[PDB]
Amino acid sequence: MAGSGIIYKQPIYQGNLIKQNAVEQLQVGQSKQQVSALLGTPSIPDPFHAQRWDYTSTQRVDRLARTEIKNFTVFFENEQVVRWEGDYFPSQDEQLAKAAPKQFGRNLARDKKKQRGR
Repeated sequence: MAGSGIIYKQPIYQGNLIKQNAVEQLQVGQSKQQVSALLGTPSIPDPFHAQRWDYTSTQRVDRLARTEIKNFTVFFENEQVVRWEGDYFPSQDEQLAKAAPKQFGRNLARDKKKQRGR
């Protein structure tokens, strides 16, 4: 097939795809394997009661420093997604010399808690 799909991006950044307004904005309560495949990580295939991903995951999609680091605590029933708590790169703030007037040391609108414990 004629199709050279050269997707060159290393996502080694504290709030770009991982947490600017994209993983909070998606708002999907549907599948465990879909949210972990779209981020870039395995999931939990139990057919009884497949509950939370509360783990320090890591993906070697970088080639400059080390890895894209995923401390992402996300709660599941078996497939359906309840809530997600993202301390993955835990300071989302370029306090740094950049051509952008960014007077706000947290690049994201909200958390992702709902009305439910687990």
